Amino acid sequence: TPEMPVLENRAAQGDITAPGGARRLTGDQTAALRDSLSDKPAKNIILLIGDGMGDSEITAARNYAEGAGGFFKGIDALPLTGQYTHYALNKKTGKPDYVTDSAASATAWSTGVKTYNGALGVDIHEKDHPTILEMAKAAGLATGNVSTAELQGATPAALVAHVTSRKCYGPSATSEKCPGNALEKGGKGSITEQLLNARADVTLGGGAKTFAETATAGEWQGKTLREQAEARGYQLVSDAASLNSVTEANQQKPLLGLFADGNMPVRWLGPKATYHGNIDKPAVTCTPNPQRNDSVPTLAQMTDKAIELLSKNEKGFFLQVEGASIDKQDHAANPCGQIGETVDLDEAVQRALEFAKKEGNTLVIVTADHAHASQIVAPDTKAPGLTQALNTKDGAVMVMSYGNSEEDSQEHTGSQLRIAAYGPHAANVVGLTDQTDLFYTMKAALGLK
Amino acid sequence: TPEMPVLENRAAQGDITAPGGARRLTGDQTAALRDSLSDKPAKNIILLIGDGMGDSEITAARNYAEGAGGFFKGIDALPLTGQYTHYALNKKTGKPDYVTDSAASATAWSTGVKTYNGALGVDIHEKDHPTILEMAKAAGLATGNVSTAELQGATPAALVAHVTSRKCYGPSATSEKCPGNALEKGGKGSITEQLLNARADVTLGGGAKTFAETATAGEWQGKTLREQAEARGYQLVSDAASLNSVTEANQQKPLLGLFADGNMPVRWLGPKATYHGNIDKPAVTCTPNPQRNDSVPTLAQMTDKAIELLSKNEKGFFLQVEGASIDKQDHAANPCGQIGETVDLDEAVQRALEFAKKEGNTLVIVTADHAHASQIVAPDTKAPGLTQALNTKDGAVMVMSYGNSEEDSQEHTGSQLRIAAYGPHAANVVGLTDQTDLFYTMKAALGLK
Ligand SMILES: [Mg+2]
Ligand SMILES: [Mg+2]
Ligand SMILES: [Zn+2]
Ligand SMILES: [Zn+2]
Ligand SMILES: [Zn+2]
Ligand SMILES: [Zn+2]
Repeated sequence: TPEMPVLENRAAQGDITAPGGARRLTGDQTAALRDSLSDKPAKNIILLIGDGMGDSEITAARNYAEGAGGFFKGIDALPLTGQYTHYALNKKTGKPDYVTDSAASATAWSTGVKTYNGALGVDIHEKDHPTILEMAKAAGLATGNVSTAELQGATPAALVAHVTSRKCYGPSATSEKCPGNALEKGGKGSITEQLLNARADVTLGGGAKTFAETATAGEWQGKTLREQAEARGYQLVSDAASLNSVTEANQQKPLLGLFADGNMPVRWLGPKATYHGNIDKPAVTCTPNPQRNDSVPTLAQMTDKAIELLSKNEKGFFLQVEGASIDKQDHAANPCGQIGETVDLDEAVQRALEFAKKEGNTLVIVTADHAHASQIVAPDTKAPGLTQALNTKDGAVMVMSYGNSEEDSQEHTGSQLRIAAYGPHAANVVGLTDQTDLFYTMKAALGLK
Repeated sequence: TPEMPVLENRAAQGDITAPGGARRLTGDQTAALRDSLSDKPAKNIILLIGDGMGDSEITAARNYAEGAGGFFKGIDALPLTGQYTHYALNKKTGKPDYVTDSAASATAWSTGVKTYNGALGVDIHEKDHPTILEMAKAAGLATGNVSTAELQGATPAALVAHVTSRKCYGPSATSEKCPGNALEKGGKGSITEQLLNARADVTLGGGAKTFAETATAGEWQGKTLREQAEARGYQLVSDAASLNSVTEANQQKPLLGLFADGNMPVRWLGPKATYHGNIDKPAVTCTPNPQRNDSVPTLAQMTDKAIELLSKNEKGFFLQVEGASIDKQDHAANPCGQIGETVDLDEAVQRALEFAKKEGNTLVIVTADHAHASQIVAPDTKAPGLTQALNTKDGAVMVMSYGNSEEDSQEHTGSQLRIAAYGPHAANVVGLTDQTDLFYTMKAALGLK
């Protein structure tokens, strides 16, 4: 009966004030960890990318939603853990750029090669490098791309696009900023155009706006990218009902789920951070965004569906799921939105684990692209940046700060962060690794090449 | 039998700009991990603590001394890794206290009970709790307490003293700050007074200042803590020369090495971070401190001496080695000093893993008490706080930020951080755990009853 265990419960065992009451462990883990090491080939693989979700991020959400003594059933239930570096490179000098953006990190794990901030699917000499998704498709395995942001956004765009700037969303952008990728200029195409070319069996997210653009060149010139997709044989679903009415999704009739003109709506409403907020304003208690909707699929729903549709492929599948606004709300200095996103991710990760655990030959990895702004500080903190007091589950008050920018947004940060995994080859995240290592871990795991 | 290996080389394999160049791994870890798992009895415990050495504090130091593709021979060499929560308790209410102080955190691993920010060896009801050093010794083991700060500083004090306030260094303060702990008021003594009543085989570090303090009661009244020390049977040593002449360290000849009246010297020097310090001031290169001396033992040396003397004991031993000034320099918003202290510790961890790897039954643990202020930002960042640009091993510039306080120092942070281990029972630091588990783990590993 060999089965590989998942953390069924690492919430503080008892009375937080009593001796041993905060212990998350009830005994020796040597044996359970041994039961975790399996180098058998992984048939399927699921990568959960919490965008910007560093260790500070993870702690802040658990404290609020689960309380300090709590435990996320998803994000925290993964047995194997370590810390991987995610620095980028300077295009000019080729030297490390300690703090990456969204495009670069994505490139290095989807391709295995370090690039410069802003690059998608190419290195610093602008040479295209095949992405793991493209290689999985090549090897005949099913492929999935799911996110809560514009599909043209860095994280998901990286699995199917090769452009010198992440900013080249569709024709109009590409033409101007990536004339080398410009269709009407002999180039591969815009992010959106390349997305349509990659033909992943399952792709769900937002950013419908761009699909309203028309091609400057090629076969579907004058027609929109949406009109194209249909002509290309894609099944377009725009809401939860239609999303779940999907019986099959494959290379014949590929699914394209566009559930918003841009990024899908945030889960929790809350005010932004303010200068001297934890003192000059009362504690905040996030509340559900009424726009989240019954017509809008949630993260764990799209995730669930994609596994439902991809599990048909008898050879196996590669799926990426991205909790997109965690990072978007960290720049936004809106703790509530940042946290809601982490909770949402947690639920998707549970769905992943429920399946993986049952199937027995899957590799699930949950991690982030880079660390961010938010910092948990004392209640009476007097800081120069943005700060907000919040009423945690613990019925206590946690204060969060953002102190890495006087301008518009709060920047990403370069600290090394957590990466955890469960399943075949999960042993490859333990200890200190590098974000590119991940590409190889996924590669060898699937048995590619 | 395949006796536990240490992560030989996690540094980048080749040319970071090249595909797979930035990789850290060379194969599948599964098997190396399998020989790392041992539920056998740990004979000695060496615990290295970097005060305020979170993963950010760690990444920067690496980038600086080793370059991004770099690798810390000791710090990064620890095969088993995890993340662990270290919140404190609000005394009056019992509810969690997200950002802790060095005092509350230390007690958590030293006694396995969550207290309130300031306490030492006592709970929220001010009740005492036997410490790990007290249990090890009482079971027969040789014990050692080493640090770079005054020995009455929180991290080292928590192993030997039980008091409501860290401030109660010696007689004077205890009397007016910790009355019930005051010798006159029938208490067990000041921190330093208790340190003496404790009698650890080996005690090294600074703090000499409070030892001039003279007693107000007890069988050593009117006599200074130093006069008492000698009188009680201790052997004092103020420099490296005499520390090396010490061929014994036992219960009826304990060692007390006071290397400074206050905190020992920090390794490197440098300018403190300033407003727009990255934009207005030139980059920096840390200056090795001329005044550290060849007469003042280094952290690595103290560790080395400690282990030699502590190993003559057939029963086994428990040692705690502390990287004190990382927190102090992090508070001081002085990158270079913070960084140099993170390197100094790396050396000690090396010496520890050295003895350990050869010994075959030493559980080596390397972690921090809580997270800190420092954050790695883009070199072009306009931030609200203190920023400093550095000239790294990569021959590139790294920019550090400190913006969580408008007051005197940069605050601690409440993020969850790394915990790495090596040897029998190391499996217990993987995954999410709470800092108090460390107590229970160390106790079980050793076999204390
Ligand atoms: Mg993203
Ligand atoms: Mg300390
Ligand atoms: Zn990002
Ligand atoms: Zn971002
Ligand atoms: Zn501390
Ligand atoms: Zn401190």
